[PDB]
Amino acid sequence: DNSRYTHFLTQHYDAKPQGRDDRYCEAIMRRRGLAAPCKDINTFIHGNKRSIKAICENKNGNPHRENLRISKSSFQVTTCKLHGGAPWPPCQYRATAGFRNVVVACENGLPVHLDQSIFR
Repeated sequence: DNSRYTHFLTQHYDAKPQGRDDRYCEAIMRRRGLAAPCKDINTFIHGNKRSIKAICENKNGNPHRENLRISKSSFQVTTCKLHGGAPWPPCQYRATAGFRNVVVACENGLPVHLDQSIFR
């Protein structure tokens, strides 16, 4: 039942952004249904779905600490940090774009969970 891989996709994947700023985060967080109530922190990965799917293999992946997997290649990622202590909307965010490895959990060769803690 790959409905957790799709869920991952929805939360932590945006192929080809363009904008990667406040305006971006503030919009995408709402569109992906994470802005009611507002998620304190969330990161999106950009580029190939292939590259991310390949973290579960040894093609682009290693085993990480406690039954996780870390990418070999670094990814173009954008971290949306919620501004203010407001649990409910408006959700205003500060974007943090970067290039770095990603750590996920794979089930049936598909990533389902993204270790958010590594960002902040």
